Amino acid sequence: PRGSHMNPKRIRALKSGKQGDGPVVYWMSRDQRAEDNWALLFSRAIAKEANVPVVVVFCLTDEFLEAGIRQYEFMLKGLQELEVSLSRKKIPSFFLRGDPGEKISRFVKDYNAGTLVTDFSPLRIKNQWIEKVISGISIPFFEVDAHNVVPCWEASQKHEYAAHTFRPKLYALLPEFLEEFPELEPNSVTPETLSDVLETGVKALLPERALLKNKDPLFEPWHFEPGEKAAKKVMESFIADRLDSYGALRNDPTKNMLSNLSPYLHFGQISSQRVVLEVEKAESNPGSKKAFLDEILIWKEISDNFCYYNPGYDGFESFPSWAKESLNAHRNDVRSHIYTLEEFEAGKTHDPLWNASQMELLSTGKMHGYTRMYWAKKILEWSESPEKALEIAICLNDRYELDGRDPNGYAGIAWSIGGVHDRAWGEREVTGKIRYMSYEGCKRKFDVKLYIEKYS
DNA sequence: TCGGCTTCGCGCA
DNA sequence: TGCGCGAAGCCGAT
Ligand SMILES: Cc1cc2nc3c(=O)[nH]c(=O)nc-3n(C[C@H](O)[C@H](O)[C@H](O)COP(=O)(O)OP(=O)(O)OC[C@H]3O[C@@H](n4cnc5c(N)ncnc54)[C@H](O)[C@@H]3O)c2cc1C
Repeated sequence: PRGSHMNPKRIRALKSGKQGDGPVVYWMSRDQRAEDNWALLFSRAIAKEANVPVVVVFCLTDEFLEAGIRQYEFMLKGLQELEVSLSRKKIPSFFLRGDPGEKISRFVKDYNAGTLVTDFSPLRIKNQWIEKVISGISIPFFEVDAHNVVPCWEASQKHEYAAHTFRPKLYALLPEFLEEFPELEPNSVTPETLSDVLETGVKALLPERALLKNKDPLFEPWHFEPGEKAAKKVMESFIADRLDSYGALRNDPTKNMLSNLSPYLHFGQISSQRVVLEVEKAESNPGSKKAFLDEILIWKEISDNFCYYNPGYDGFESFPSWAKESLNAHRNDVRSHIYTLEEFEAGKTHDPLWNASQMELLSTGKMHGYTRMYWAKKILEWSESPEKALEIAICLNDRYELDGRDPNGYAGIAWSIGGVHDRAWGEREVTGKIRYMSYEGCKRKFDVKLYIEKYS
């Protein structure tokens, strides 16, 4: 569909049809940004070829009721900033409320749209909406991967067992799919309040707020400023100050040596391709660049691969055969501790290290990457069943992580509990052959006491 | 039919 | 802290 700096492998057709004489509609769901967005860039190119304007539509669903105010405010503030950014480029943005399968189909007919484009997400609920829209529209429907550097359907045609099998496939396609982004051209032709939906949503989620003993909210909203501009500042400071020591200190939660980009990456407020572009050009420690590029390229995009080819990604069925046989054999082992969902959520376990990891999650909304493995693994050790641990870990991860409800969350929890993208280890009680992590193992790798005291 | 597995624990400089 | 080894099942290059 036209374009010079435009790889057609990034786009794929979801429904054929006659191209109408109306504007091109970019159904924005996962990549909530204006810059470095192929889906918006593909939409603009199609609109330019048909001499029609491009418009952006965003449907706010009832899914926010399953999470907290921390995610709702982070997303909505960025949407307000994005609204002004698209206005400066003469691109109007429409915000609907309701079921996307019903609202997008009504919007496509009332607005007389000619072409429908959306960004890619391997989540189950995104696929259900697409099927409902396909059955309710008669215009062409395209789908652009704006979240991965190499399109998810292109990087592999099957579920990848581990990273060392997916790594050569991804890095071979980098010289083709790693490139600069063209500027978003403004519109030539021109043709609900987000402040009201913020107040309405906040009031709804107020009774479910995480509070301390004295009714004070646990969440500290100053650690991450939401928005496209604020995302770029974080990436700049990571390259300048932290990328040099990332390789040595990534597994030390006492040092803030991570990139902190996951909240922005999840909501799409910054493109992972942009970060990789800048990281590649940066002159820093060769070991740290390789370690960082491995996380944001290999392990990020294999989480999309995991969820795209396994629709039961959030279930015990998705675990490999050896892990399922190992976890089943130990179902009758006596657990040294059994905690309920309520006890885990309030950080009332016997392990001060686990409790502190939970307190980082409750208060900041971003648990450290190393402690997240220890966090989910201990849930498996102190729960009734592998199913209950998966359910509890997914519940606490989506409710409280800013980067939650993400394919990284499900694949990461799958790695911790079911050994997805991992291998077998020493046979143990309860967890079987799943990789084990101990408090004493953390003590020799980082100052565990300093971490505990920072979060009570 | 081997070789090596993100993110392991453990003994030893 | 940094390093080598143990302990485990399997993909994939042949
Ligand atoms: C049990 C568990 C739950 C997690 N929950 C989430 C989640 O809800 N949402 C989320 O985005 N990530 C989650 N992570 C993945 C990973 O821990 C986060 O990407 C990271 O901790 C966020 O901090 P950062 O962006 O500064 O990390 P960095 O070290 O700076 O990583 C750079 C980027 O690489 C990607 N990445 C890094 N580590 C991983 C990983 N292990 N798996 C997949 N991608 C990775 C992310 O996009 C991340 O932003 C989870 C991991 C585990 C083990």
